[PDB]
Amino acid sequence: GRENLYFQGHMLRVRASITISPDDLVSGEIIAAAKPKNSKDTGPALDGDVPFSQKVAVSNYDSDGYVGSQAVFSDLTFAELPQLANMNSDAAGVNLSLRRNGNIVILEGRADLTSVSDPDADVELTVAFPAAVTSTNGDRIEPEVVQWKLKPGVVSTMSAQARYTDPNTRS
Repeated sequence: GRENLYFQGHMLRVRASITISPDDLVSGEIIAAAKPKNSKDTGPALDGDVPFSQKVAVSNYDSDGYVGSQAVFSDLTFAELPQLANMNSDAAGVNLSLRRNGNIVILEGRADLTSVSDPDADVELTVAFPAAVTSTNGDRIEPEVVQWKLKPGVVSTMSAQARYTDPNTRS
């Protein structure tokens, strides 16, 4: 009992790719993958016992020689996103905040991973929406799909604004 059990990642991949529908319905997948290093690990696990765990399948990720965990969620709603983000944050160390501005949604996020111990860390966010982006601060591939490359050592802010029909239809 009690061995030197602390492992840095070193070339870890975090890819969050989520797709949100204007129906206030959100779905997607968050992959946090790290290199094994020790045989006890089949995939460093996400800690996310959320109230909607039935709507998010967190499972072990084993691909590319990376082992980690992935959270694959579907049929979630706008309110569930912050709570979802909690689990994500356990392996991310970043902050995400979504808010509605009338009937358009603003997504605010900041990733400060300056203090990361690994230069080969790659944190990547991809948001796909079958709507249309009004304003974003990141790299839009499509007018409805935006991606952010969060790099270690540096700080990056991520913002995405798009129009999505509010369930209450407020403003």
